[PDB]
Amino acid sequence: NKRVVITGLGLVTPVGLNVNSSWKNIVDGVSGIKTITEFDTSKLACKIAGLIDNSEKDGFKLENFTQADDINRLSKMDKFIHYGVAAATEAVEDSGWLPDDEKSRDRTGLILGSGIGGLKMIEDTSIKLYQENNGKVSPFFIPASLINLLSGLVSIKYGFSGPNQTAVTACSTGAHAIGDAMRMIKHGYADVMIAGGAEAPVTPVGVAGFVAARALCTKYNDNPKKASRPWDKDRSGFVMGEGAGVVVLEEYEHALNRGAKVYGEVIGYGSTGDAYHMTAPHPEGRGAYRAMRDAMLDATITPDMIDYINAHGTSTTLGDGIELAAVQKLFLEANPKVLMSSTKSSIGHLLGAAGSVEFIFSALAIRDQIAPPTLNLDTPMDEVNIDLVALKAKKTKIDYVLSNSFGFGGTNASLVIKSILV
Amino acid sequence: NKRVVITGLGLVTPVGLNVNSSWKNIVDGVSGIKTITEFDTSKLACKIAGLIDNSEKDGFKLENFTQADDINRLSKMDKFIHYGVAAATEAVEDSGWLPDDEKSRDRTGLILGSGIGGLKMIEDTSIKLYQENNGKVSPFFIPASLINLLSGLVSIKYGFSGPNQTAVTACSTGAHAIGDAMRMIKHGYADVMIAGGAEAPVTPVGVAGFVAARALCTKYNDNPKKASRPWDKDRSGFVMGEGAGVVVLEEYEHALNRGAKVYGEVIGYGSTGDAYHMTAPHPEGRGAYRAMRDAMLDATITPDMIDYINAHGTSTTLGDGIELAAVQKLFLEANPKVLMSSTKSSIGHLLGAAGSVEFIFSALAIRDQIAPPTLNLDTPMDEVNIDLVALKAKKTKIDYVLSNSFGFGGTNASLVIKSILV
Ligand SMILES: [K+]
Ligand SMILES: [K+]
Ligand code: NA
Repeated sequence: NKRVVITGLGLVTPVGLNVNSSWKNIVDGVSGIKTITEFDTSKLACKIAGLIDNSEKDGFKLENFTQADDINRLSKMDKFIHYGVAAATEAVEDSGWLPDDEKSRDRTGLILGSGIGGLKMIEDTSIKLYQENNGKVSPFFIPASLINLLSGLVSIKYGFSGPNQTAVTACSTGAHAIGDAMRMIKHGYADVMIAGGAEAPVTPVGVAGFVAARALCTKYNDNPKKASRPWDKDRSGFVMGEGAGVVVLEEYEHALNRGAKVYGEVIGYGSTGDAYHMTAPHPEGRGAYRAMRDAMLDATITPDMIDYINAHGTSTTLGDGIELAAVQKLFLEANPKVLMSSTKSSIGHLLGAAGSVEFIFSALAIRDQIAPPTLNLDTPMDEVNIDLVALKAKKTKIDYVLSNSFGFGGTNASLVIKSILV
Repeated sequence: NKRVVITGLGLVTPVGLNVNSSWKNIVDGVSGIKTITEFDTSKLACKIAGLIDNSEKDGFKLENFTQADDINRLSKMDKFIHYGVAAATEAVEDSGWLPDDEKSRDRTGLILGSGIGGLKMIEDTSIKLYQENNGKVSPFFIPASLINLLSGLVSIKYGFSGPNQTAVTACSTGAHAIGDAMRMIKHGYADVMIAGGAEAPVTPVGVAGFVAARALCTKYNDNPKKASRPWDKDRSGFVMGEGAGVVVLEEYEHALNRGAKVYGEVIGYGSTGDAYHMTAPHPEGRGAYRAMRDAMLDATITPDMIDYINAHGTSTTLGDGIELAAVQKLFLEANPKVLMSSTKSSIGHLLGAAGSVEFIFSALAIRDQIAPPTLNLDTPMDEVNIDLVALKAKKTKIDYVLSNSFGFGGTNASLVIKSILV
C-alpha cells in the first residue's frame, strides 16, 4: 500500500500559459474572463468566457512545447488535445521524469480526460460534411476527436507504456483522473502517472448548449471580469472556460530515490453520486457532503485538520448555496477558522479541466502558504459563516487542503493533499 | 484483496435485444451485419454496419425497459445512452441487486463508458444550429451528449450512490470499464459495480471518419454478412457496429450472502500502451502481448490454463496478424490446443462497447461450455497455427477465458475470467 506524491505541475489557463504565470495572476487577483471574438456571438445570450491568450506575440503556440517534426500531426487534433499536451509537457518536464529504460517506461501510466472532448472538431467536421456533401472528411477526424488521444499523444511523446486510460465525468473529470491515478500507484500498478483534464468547450454549439440549460451568466457581457461571483448575491450562473491542468504523481520512495521535487502528498480521495437528477444538484447536497467526508476518512484525518478548501464554486444560484451548506455542516463546528475560496472567480469553469487545474492551485497554496481569493465577492449571500477569502489573497498556515469538484450526472469528487513536512 | 464475481449480464447487439437472443444467435452462427438505411450512404464507400433491429414489431424500444413516466427524458438522450440504459437495466434485473437501503446504495458504483459517445447528438445539433442560426439549441443538448450521463441515468434509476465514473479508451473502453470496476471492488471501495460500454457510432460523420482513416471494409457492400472475416485472407477492414454490454460485478462474500447467481470470477486484468502511433497498432504487438501476459500474471495463472480466447479480431490486415502473432508467441508452445475466436465476425466492431459485449460472451462460453465461431474464416491466413473455431461453434472444456480489446491511441486491455467451480 504505497504513498503517492506530486512531483510535476502543468497549466494552460485563461490567466497564464504555464504554472508560474497562471499562479502569479491568480494570487494577484487577475481575472482571465474576456469577450469571445473568434466566432459570432451576436445571437448568443452569453458573450464571454475564460479564454487562453492567442495574441501574435505572447499567445499560445504549439511551437512553444512541440518539436518541429511533431507540429503538423498535433495541429490536426482538437484544441483540447493541444491544451492537454501543453500542460502534460510542462508537468513532465517540471518532474524531470524522462525514462529511457523499458521498466521505467512500462511503470509509467496516464489518466488524462476531458468532459466533452473534441467538441469543435465534431461540430466543424459535421457542418463541413453537410456543406460539401461528398462523403469525405479528414483522415485525422476520428483520432482528433477522441478523448483518449490526449493520453495517446503524451504516451507517444515520452514512451510511457503503462496503463493508457482516461476519466470522463463532466465537471469532475480532472479530479477523478487524479484520484484514480493515485489509486493506481497506491495499489502498486504503476510507479508514475500522468494525470488531469483538458477542455476546449467554447464553441457556438457549446455556449448555446449551456445557455439552453440556463447554466451561464448572461448579464455581465459588458464587464466580463465581474461575471463569475461565487456566493455573491448577484451571481446568476457560471462562465465557461478552456485550458488544462496536468500533474505527475509518483510513488513516494521512487520519487525520493531519484531526487524528485515533491510538492505534497495525495492522501484522500472521495467519489460519490447524488443519484438525483441529470443536471440539478442533490437538494440536500448528500453526494457532495459524502465525497468530502469520505476523502477525509480515506486520508485518516478529521475535519479540524483542513486549512484551506478549493471549492467547486461555480457562481450558480443553487450549486453555490448547496456546496456552502454541505461545507458548513461538515466544517463549521470543528473548524470555524477554515478558509474556502473559488478560483473559478478568476478563470471561469474549465469543465473537465476544472478539477485538475484546481488541484494544482491547491498544491501551490501549500507551497506558497497562501489562499487564493474569491473575486467579485462584494455582497456575500446571507448563509455565509466562514471566511471565503473575498477579493484579496490571504497568507496563512496551509498544511492540509481539500479540493471539490461536482458535475452533471450528480458525480462528485474530492481530493485531500498534505504538505510533506507537517 | 477482495474476490470479484460476475452476478448480472445485459446485452443490446446487432443479433439480439437481450442476452438470450444475442447468445443463441452468436452460437448459431447468425450475422447481424446489414445495409445502412437510416441515412443516405450514396457518397460513403462503406455502406454496411452491425445494426440494432429497429423494426416496428420486434425492434428496439425504450418502452421495453423504461417506465412510462421516464420515457420522455430518456428519449432526449443520445442513442448510446438508450442502448447503455437498456443493457444495464437487463444486467441489474438479472443480478437481483435492487437495494432500497442507504448503506447498500452507497456501496454500489458504476463505470460505464463509450469510445465516442454522443456523436449523432453533437452532429445533428451542430448542423441544426448552423441552419436555424437563432442562438438556440435544446435544453437537453449537453446532458444528452455527455459520456458520463449513461452512469448518471442508471444511477438515478436505481439510486446507486457510490462512485459515478466512466472509462473512455476508444475500442478498449468496455474492457477498461470492467477491469477498473473489478479493481474498485478488489480494493474495497465498493461492494457492487455496474460496468461496461455502449456505442452508437453509425452516423454520416462517423462512417466518413472511419472510411477516411482507411479502417473499414469497403469491398463487401453487396454481401454485408461476408465482410467481417477475421484472419481470412480476403479481410480488408472492420465493420462498424452499435449496441451495449453491461455487467454487475460484486464482492464475492457479498454475492454469496444474498444468494446471488454467479457466472464467473474476474481474476486478471492487463492494461498497457503501445506508445507508438495514433491509429496503427504496434507492429511487434508489444502492448497487446504485455496486456495478455500481465492479465495472467495478475490472475496468478500460467498460459496453459487458458481454454478459450475471445480475440479483439477486427478483420483488419495488420491488426489481425499482429494479434495472432502475439497470441501464438504467448500460447502456442504451452497450450497448442487453445481455442480463439472473434465474435466481431458476427456483430462487427461495437467500438467502446466491444470489450464489454465480448466479456459477456466470454462468461457465457463458460456457462455453456461452448466457443462461438469465427464466421467467414474460409481461407485462413498462412500464419495460423491454432484452432480459430472457423465457421461453426465448438463445444469444449472452458474454465478459464481471456478476452482482448485494443484501441486507437495504442491502448490495450485484457481480462481473465474463471469458472467459479474452478
Ligand atoms: K476545487
Ligand atoms: K475480445
Ligand atoms: Na487449458
